[PDB]
Amino acid sequence: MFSRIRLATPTDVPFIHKLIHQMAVFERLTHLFVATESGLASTLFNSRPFQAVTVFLLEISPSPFPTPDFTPFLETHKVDLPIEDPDREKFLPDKLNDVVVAGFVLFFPNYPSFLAKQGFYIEDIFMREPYRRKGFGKLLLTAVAKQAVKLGVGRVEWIVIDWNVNAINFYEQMGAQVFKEWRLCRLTGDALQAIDKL
Amino acid sequence: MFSRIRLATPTDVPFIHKLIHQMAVFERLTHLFVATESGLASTLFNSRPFQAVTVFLLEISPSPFPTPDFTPFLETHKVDLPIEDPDREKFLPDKLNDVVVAGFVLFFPNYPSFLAKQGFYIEDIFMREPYRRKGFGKLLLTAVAKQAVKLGVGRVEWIVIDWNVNAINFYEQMGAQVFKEWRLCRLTGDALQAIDKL
Ligand SMILES: CC(=O)SCCNC(=O)CCNC(=O)[C@H](O)C(C)(C)COP(=O)(O)OP(=O)(O)OC[C@H]1O[C@@H](n2cnc3c(N)ncnc32)[C@H](O)[C@@H]1OP(=O)(O)O
Ligand SMILES: CC(=O)SCCNC(=O)CCNC(=O)[C@H](O)C(C)(C)COP(=O)(O)OP(=O)(O)OC[C@H]1O[C@@H](n2cnc3c(N)ncnc32)[C@H](O)[C@@H]1OP(=O)(O)O
Ligand SMILES: [Ca+2]
Ligand SMILES: [Ca+2]
Ligand SMILES: [Ca+2]
Repeated sequence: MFSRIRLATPTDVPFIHKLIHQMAVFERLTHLFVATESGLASTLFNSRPFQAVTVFLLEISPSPFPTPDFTPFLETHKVDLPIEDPDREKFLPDKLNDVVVAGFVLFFPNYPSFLAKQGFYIEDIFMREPYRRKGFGKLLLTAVAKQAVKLGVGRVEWIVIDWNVNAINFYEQMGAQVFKEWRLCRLTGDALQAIDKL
Repeated sequence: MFSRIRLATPTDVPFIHKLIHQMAVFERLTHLFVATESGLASTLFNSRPFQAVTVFLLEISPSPFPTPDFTPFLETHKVDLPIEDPDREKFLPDKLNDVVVAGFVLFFPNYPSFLAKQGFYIEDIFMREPYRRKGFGKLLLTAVAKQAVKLGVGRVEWIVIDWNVNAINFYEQMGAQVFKEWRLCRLTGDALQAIDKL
């Protein structure tokens, strides 16, 4: 079984939208979800890949995939027993070919200022449920890491909520340092508007 | 006293460099500090202000300051006592004017994907020690917030380490939500290089 990691283009926004929604449901944050296709198309592609928000999609096929600062990551391995994907038809870029979008990673440049250089921050990493625990999720993280090297990015960072012990353990196994003694701070859209009123 | 918040340009790199170093010393992370003037100049200005890494400087004068997309935030207040700055001469953009760089805030676009829209992430906010607890630090945070509104950015976020009770309390008082149940994750430059091999 074969996989491909590629940059997302505007025609992928339906898939991104659906993946983000699935993530919100999984994380119990559906009430915060206001994203739309028009919204995503309106904001995801205002800069070059890797200059700002950037998305890799991971696609799977039983067949080999046929062939700017980027070439798609190809990889192949075995899976023990057959995948059962109820949402398969919702994740088909081209309805002819047996290529399914199984997950994504959404990231952007951050700036660890002690290094005086850009890093990458991973906002989202998500494998659809039928495709978890088969070695695909590590390919997504590895893709971001390898890309970072290719562009001389110094560091890759993200956060995780401590109820998500499975993701914590995944990250540990991937060789990530995990620092619990940080707190996430936020001025919401409403907090900002209130501050603006001064 | 009079204050001004403005965008940093390349000629400010010495001040930024020194402020970052002061922050590293304060945070007990000097061993991670590898930033140089050439490094900062090489990375801080490869994109338009607000498209990527962006820096505001806060400057203070006993005299009023000189009369697209950004205009400097001016403000005037009173200080209970005269300020004693031992490093004054290291933070003078011009030398003609009695204008001193007292702090900065370094931030960039993030992407809260449930909003399908950019936010701002504040990496660093720092007032030099002579200038703390006099109402200047809030002007820095307010500048980022007001700018976010002006550009229709949805959210402003950052993290804080839980030994830093003073900063935690500052943020709370500024109306920020503070979520302790998150952990910071990191693949270092060495972790990446290791992932790149094999
Ligand atoms: C909240 C935030 O800000 S960040 C986190 C965002 N949310 C998430 O990522 C969780 C969403 N739910 C999911 O299940 C995620 O899609 C995933 C990525 C964790 C799914 O798992 P995958 O990534 O496919 O795991 P993958 O198989 O690549 O794991 C790589 C290897 O690490 C190891 N590993 C995986 N999970 C674990 C675990 N829980 N404990 C220990 N080792 C593990 C295994 O050796 C695995 O190889 P395997 O295929 O033989 O199991
Ligand atoms: C994202 C990051 O970089 S996080 C970690 C680094 N950030 C830091 O803030 C730590 C660096 N060390 C410092 O001392 C910082 O320069 C600062 C920002 C805390 C300096 O303080 P300032 O920001 O100048 O404080 P400022 O005078 O603006 O305070 C504004 C209001 O906030 C509140 N406040 C300020 N400090 C505190 C405090 N220690 N406890 C409670 N409330 C406070 C008060 O209401 C204050 O008004 P008041 O003094 O009349 O009560
Ligand atoms: Ca996320
Ligand atoms: Ca910082
Ligand atoms: Ca924590």
